Amino acid sequence: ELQEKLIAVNRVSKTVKGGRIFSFTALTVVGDGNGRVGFGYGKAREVPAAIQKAMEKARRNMINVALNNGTLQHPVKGVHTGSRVFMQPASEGTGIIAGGAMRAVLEVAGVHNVLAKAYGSTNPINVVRATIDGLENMNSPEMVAAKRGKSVEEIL
RNA sequence: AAUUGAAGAGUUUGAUCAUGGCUCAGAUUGAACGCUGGCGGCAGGCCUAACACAUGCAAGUCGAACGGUAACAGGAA
Ligand SMILES: [K+]
Ligand SMILES: [K+]
Ligand SMILES: [Mg+2]
Ligand SMILES: [Mg+2]
Repeated sequence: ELQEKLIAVNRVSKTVKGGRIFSFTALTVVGDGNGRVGFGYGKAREVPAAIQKAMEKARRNMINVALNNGTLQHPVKGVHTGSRVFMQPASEGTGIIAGGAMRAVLEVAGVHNVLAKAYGSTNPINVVRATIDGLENMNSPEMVAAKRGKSVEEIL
């Protein structure tokens, strides 16, 4: 049901009296390929435990995306920290034209055709947050019609 | 029918986020070099010395403008 993807594993370190203590971090995303997506970030002493913590957090933090037949509704911009991303709907057969971190998010969410570009910092943790922030704020003609007090047909 | 279009990665720190340069993956060429080399089609071939040039060839034609006859070819001797 849920597609899981491991985006990045990093080794971090803190210093103590006896020397350095290493640990690992894991960044993952989960999604149902139909408009739901979440990301999790886990820390542990061993890689497998870090990944399992991340998968566990991701499943509890999914948001909803209003997709339009495997693509976006309109161009969107997302921002988080140094990361600025841009995404655009594309025609069928285009595929996912996106960088590695944006690709994992877009794919587990069910986006099949999209043109994307990451500006600024490409740190994966912040690119994922910016991507999901762009998808979560995307509007559909339904909600645009509702808030404006108009029918969908007068919108399109 | 004739705008179907947009990917990142490495490297500063014990580790982090940012900033910021450097480096890489692409496409291209009147190319050159190294190794190698079967055939065909279409194109392309002094980018440097507007340096100096042997030899041959690259502009003639008209006798229906004209006086003519060097030919050679006939007509006449
Ligand atoms: K270095
Ligand atoms: K850089
Ligand atoms: Mg930058
Ligand atoms: Mg020349």
